[PDB]
Amino acid sequence: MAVLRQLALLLWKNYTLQKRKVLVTVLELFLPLLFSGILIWLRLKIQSENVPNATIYPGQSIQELPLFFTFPPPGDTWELAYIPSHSDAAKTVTETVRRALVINMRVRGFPSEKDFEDYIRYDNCSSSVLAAVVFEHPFNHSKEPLPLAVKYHLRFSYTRRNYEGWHTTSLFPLFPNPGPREPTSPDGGEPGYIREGFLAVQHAVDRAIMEYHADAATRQLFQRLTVTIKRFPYPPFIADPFLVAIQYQLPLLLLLSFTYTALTIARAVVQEKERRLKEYMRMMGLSSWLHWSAWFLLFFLFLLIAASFMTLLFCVKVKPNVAVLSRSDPSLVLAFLLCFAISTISFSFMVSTFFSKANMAAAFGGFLYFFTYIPYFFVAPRYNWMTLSQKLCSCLLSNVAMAMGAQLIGKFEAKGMGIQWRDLLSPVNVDDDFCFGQVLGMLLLDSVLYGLVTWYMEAVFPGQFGVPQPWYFFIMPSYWNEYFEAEPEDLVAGIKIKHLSKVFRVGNKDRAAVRDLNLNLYEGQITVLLGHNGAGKTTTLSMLTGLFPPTSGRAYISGYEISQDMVQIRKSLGLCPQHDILFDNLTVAEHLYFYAQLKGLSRQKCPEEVKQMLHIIGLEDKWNSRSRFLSGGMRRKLSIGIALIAGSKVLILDQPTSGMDAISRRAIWDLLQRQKSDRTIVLTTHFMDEADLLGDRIAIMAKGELQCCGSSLFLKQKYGAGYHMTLVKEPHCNPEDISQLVHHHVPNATLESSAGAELSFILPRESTHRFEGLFAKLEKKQKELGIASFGASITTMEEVFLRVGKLVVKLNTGLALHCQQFWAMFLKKAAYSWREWKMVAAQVLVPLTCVTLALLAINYSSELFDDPMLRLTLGEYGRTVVPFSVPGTSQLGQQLSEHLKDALQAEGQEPREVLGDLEEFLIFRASVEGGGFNERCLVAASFRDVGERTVVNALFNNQAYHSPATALAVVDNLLFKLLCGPHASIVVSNFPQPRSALQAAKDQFNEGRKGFDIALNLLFAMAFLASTFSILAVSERAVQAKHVQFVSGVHVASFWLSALLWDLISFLIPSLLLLVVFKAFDVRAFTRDGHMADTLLLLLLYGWAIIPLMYLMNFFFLGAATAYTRLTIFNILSGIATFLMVTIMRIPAVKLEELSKTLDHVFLVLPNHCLGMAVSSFYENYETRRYCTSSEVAAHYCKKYNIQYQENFYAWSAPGVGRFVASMAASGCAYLILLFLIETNLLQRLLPEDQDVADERTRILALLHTPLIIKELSKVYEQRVPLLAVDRLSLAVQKGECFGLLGFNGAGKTTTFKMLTGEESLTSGDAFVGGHRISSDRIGYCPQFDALLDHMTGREMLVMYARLRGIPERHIGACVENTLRGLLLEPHANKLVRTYSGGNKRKLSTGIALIGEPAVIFLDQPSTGMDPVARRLLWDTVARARESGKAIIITSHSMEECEALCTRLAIMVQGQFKCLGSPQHLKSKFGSGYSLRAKVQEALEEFKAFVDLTFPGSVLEDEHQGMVHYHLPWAKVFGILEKAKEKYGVDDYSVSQISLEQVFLSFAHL
Ligand SMILES: Nc1ncnc2c1ncn2[C@@H]1O[C@H](COP(=O)(O)OP(=O)(O)OP(=O)(O)O)[C@@H](O)[C@H]1O
Ligand SMILES: Nc1ncnc2c1ncn2[C@@H]1O[C@H](COP(=O)(O)OP(=O)(O)OP(=O)(O)O)[C@@H](O)[C@H]1O
Ligand SMILES: *[C@@H]1O[C@H](CO)[C@@H](O)[C@H](O)[C@H]1NC(C)=O
Ligand SMILES: *[C@@H]1O[C@H](CO)[C@@H](O)[C@H](O)[C@H]1NC(C)=O
Ligand SMILES: [Mg+2]
Ligand SMILES: [Mg+2]
Repeated sequence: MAVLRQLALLLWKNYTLQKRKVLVTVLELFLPLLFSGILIWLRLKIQSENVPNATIYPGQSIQELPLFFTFPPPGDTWELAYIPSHSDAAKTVTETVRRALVINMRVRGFPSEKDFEDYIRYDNCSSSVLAAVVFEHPFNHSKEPLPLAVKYHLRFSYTRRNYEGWHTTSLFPLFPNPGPREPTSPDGGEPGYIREGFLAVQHAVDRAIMEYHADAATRQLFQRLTVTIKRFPYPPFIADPFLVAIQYQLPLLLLLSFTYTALTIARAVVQEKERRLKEYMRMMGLSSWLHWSAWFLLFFLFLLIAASFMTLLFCVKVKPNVAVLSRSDPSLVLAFLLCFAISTISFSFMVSTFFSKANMAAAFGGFLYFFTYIPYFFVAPRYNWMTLSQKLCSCLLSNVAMAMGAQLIGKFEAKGMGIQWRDLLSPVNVDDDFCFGQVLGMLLLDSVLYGLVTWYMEAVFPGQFGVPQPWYFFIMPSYWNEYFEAEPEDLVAGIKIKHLSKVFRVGNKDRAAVRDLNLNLYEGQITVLLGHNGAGKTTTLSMLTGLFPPTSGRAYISGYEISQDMVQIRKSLGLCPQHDILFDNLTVAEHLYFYAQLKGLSRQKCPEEVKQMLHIIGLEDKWNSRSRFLSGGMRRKLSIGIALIAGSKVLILDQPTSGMDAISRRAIWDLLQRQKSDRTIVLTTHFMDEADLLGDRIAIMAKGELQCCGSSLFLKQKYGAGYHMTLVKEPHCNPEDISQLVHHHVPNATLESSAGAELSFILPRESTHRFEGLFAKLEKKQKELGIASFGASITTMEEVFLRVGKLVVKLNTGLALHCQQFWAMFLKKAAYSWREWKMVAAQVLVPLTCVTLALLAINYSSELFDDPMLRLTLGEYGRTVVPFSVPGTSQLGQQLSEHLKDALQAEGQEPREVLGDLEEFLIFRASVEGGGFNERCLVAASFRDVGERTVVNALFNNQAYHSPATALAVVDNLLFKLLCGPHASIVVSNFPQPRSALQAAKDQFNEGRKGFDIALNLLFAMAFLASTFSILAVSERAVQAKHVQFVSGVHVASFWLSALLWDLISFLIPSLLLLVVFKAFDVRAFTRDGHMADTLLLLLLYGWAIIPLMYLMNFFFLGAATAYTRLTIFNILSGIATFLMVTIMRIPAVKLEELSKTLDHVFLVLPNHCLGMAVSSFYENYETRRYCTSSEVAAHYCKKYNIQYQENFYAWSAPGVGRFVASMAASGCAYLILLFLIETNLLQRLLPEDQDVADERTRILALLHTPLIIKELSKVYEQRVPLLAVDRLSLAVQKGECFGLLGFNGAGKTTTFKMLTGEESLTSGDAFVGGHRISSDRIGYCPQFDALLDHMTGREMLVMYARLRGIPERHIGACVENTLRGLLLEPHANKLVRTYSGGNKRKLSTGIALIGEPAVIFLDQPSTGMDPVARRLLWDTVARARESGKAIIITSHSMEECEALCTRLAIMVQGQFKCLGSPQHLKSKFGSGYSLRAKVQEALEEFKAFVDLTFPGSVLEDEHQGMVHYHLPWAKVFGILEKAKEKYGVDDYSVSQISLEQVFLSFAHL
């Protein structure tokens, strides 16, 4: 029941996410209609004729040869032959035949048929033979007589001889058009059969047989009757030349409308597992088959609306009874489209499981969809030769199975009835056995076949974020030291780690991340894991939670062996990652509700729980606000809320409180204290008071190995000595002054590190007596040496970490500046094709296999074979009916009709007397029966007499090919039977002659579709190649690595021209690899006289005109993968769709050619259309020029009909590419201009507060040496409820200073930096940096969130910014080493900044903002994920950069740096300042410069008595069950605690001058 209660949850989530992008949804829901509207518009344009009256034809006469064979061929006379030559009968028959055909002819003779075939194809005196009678009889010893039952062939020519062959491969034309097959020519048609004298010779031989058998009765017979042949009259019809036009590319219009959802599904499924959003929901509890179901139900509704709109505008009558698919029962069309939609969803699901990156999934799942359709180019021509097995074997691809259904829809449509639910098992004609149900069967078998592949790949090859399974997973039935403390035996071990390890694949050396871990974490207490930046701590936690498998070892979360069955562990797991994983466009209460329901919590008690969590975390006013906005410190709060909601037995937190203010860290600490009773908790943290306040056992990792493990006291009394003391010096101070005094008073002590203004000391316990003197000595003389805010404590935790770690120039400008900024960007872009070589592979191979498989299917479909033998008899068609009439009541007419009646019934046919004027009966039945009349009535007879002489008409249905011969054979059969015995028949066959070798080398015309196919398969390749030039340009702006580059001062021309130049170089390679292909296949129009350069010019000119456009179009998008799949469809609409429409709309048969001019003039502004038409015209012009020049015999024919070719190849006139070249050349310039006009913002114009805060608003309002000036600055975010983020924020900073700018979470800091730099827009304010105003018109920038290029390494990212700011090439190695070494990045100097750590990216992002020595510097939380050792080096760098006169404005949350390197603090809340002045000013506000902090109900209450009766006037606050904090109103308070510990029950204490954090907390209740 939970499964159905969770499927509804997933569906609700998908519906909510879709509801908030309606423009995108409506847009992509009506893209499939721009391909099916082409047809519904063409159907209004093209019109019918409706011929009203029937068509009649006159008879012929087959007594003699046509009036063309009386003239002998040039050179000799006509020649005749017979195959059995060793028999006298076979010669005496042919002699009679020769006499009958009264011309000059000569006979021959051969010993077999093989000799005749060779003489035809291996000689030159041949090719004058007329026919060749072949008798199929054994014929012993030249004395055998002709049997009663004779049969023979007639070998006629292979070419149309009487001014395509004989079509003996089929009985009906493949695709028939309405009206008579040959409207004129009342003598037959395409195979002729009367022009070539087939009927004449056949009748002569049929009479020769009778003259041989009787010779006396046959003369008396053939003196009173003659046989003549007529044609059926055709009924009235309508003309409508529509279906014939759109028949070859109906499948290409059905595929090209589902293509978009095909390449949307593939990347929408992959970029939500590349984003770690699938592993996250699986970790929190989610069945993997409830996700596929949600995806399927999401993507089936779209294709159900689209498949209904297509069915709607495939059946509605636009004009009375005219609609597309004029009669096809819309139900079955809809069923076909649904059966295609299911399959094209399953195919995308299967494809998406081969890729792990959304870019390659989008670039290779839109290509595989079309790649699956290519083998139809080899099936369409040779469809009449395949077998049913070979037709079902090629239906295993869904696109081919759709193509061979869209073919039958046309074939059934242009015949009669169409598609009707009662023909699912009956083929079209009597020649192919292929039903329509066999298409729907394979289209539904393919879905299952693809599902069985997506079920296996998703389980054995999970990619980069899953934990795999063995290759046989379906077989089993269960699928369906002395630094280390001594472990406690009073607890239960939750997690047990044993010899765990992990090795990565950097370079070729197998560097290790974790190595041989051993640990045990117990239930009911918190274990804190410490370490520096890059020593496990996330590889361990990502391996305990199943994000990727261990290299070796094992671990037992609850006895479950994480590598064996983690599906049981993930029932009670709950975690928060280092970088949050949230849904944009999904509010906060929605997030909490969804993730409480997912885990299992009941629906009754959910809302109160969500309210409790919203109150706890602190997100109250941010309720129902989208996660995309938030702040930066609220993201972590929401993540923690999600992690703790619904309860969990195992909590795994990875840096939870990183980026929050203190007032909320305390609340998080309190909750974690209250929720550790009966669960295990694992923490990784970088604040060293957190690891002491809330921690029962602590572990520290050096470089993948465990250093120490134990409680918080055993560790302190092993590494420190006795105590600690810290100081903060003033500007004019010297360390030796303090050091010598300390040595003279306290001998044994060692300075730790003077990291800025810290200058700390370490003292042992053996010198505890000499404390008061040294304390008073510095108490009295604070001002002399400049010590502000001194403090002392007892061996804090921050020192144990240090002990463990230690134990183991004139800048370029002018020309040389631009020549350097250009080279830097050129290398930045070029190093992107070296690191992701999959993209360059897709750029070089995709455009090539689409052309080498279209030139391969053009050579293949251009060959003829043999014209097999056909048996000309009724009975090849089935059970036909054969009407006849005998009007005239005369003898010899009924005694023939009775023979006709009996012979057919013996054959198996059905006669039908009419008695009533055969012609009108035929016309009426042909109009009432419909299209089924052509399959059951094919011959007829009428026995009429004219003046004592009988005339036998032999009608034939010309809708079939071989009807005349069949009719004449039926007549001659009964004629032979009349005068001989009833067992006497004649059987005739065609079997034409074979083609020779000399006559098979004519091949003059080749235009046909041979240029159209090349130009179409080039467009389908350049649609995919040309979309890859916007991937880097979008992914470099989504990360906001472009905003920092422009802040650092890159000229726009330098940014864009180098990108254009590298893209042109990258585009040149396929344009040079296409020439090799055109040479290999010997395509003449692009290989001959000088056209090799003219083709490359076309390709390079298209590459010049599309590349600037793919830069303009990239401004819409925010994602790199979701821009490929929309630019690809933009390149198809403006390409193939229009080219396909214009080619159809210029056929002579359809009477609309003039409109294809006013459309072709509009489509010139589209750069994809121009290339296709240019290639097509270049191909057509070469052929029409090579034909009107070969000989004068064709030169006059060319001007007979005005073939109209060009000699220039570049003229303006039609068959010359002048205007296409002009329009492609004038588009690149018009796009570069428009891009440079938009990149330079030229198309953009087209209350009693504190006194000190109020004084700054006047000192600047009532300045040449000030780098930065802010006055009356404001910012409002309008969201139907305006939110004021900045309120007048007036202030000014001078040189050599360090402004503080503190605040709470979400107050104003980042949104201030944005306006200062230029990211966001201004409203009612002004400011000046470096003097020059920013409201109208050398600074560094370290943004809050890392904006780095993942394909570059650490040192290259620094070299780029060294080049962007002068720094001559000579003096650059020193300037890079000084920044890598002085920031502790030497180990990671060149390691591809994509595999860096959480803090190893903050180090680099800070090092970028300081290299080059800029004037102003904007730091924005520079140190969040940095450990103490590196956080101290950051302070040294910031101080040494400020002592050299540079304005600096940091923005941080920790306080020990805000007092170690700051000079003018400012606490701002709700978007306005509340205090300014030096930190000493703030601290000496209300005096009482003494504080305390102890650490241990009854014990604390008793220990409060001592400090209450000893320190009256206490204002104590903020206790943490031991952390009672005292703000007393120096050697007189440290000496007190020299005996009050034995009877006070404490272990540590810190007494110091008043804390800055207390001043900060004083503003809390506001
Ligand atoms: N996908 C990866 N490919 C190659 N090496 C990696 C990959 N991920 C991490 N590493 C390396 O393995 C080591 C593991 O570091 P890890 O990220 O676990 O440290 P961390 O504790 O998360 O750092 P921080 O304290 O900043 O959070 C790092 O030195 C890192 O360089
Ligand atoms: N793009 C935006 N659209 C609408 N509102 C926003 C946007 N960005 C921030 N806000 C809102 O305006 C306020 C300003 O947030 P700001 O960026 O100053 O937070 P912050 O002080 O940088 O947080 P932290 O210092 O913890 O990172 C926030 O409370 C936030 O809710
Ligand atoms: C072609 O035929 C002629 C006579 O018809 C003959 O003289 C000539 O040799 C033949 N060609 C060849 C190559 O033998
Ligand atoms: C003569 O023809 C018959 C066929 O009727 C055949 O069986 C026989 O072999 C032939 N005679 C000889 C000598 O082969
Ligand atoms: Mg980490
Ligand atoms: Mg911020």
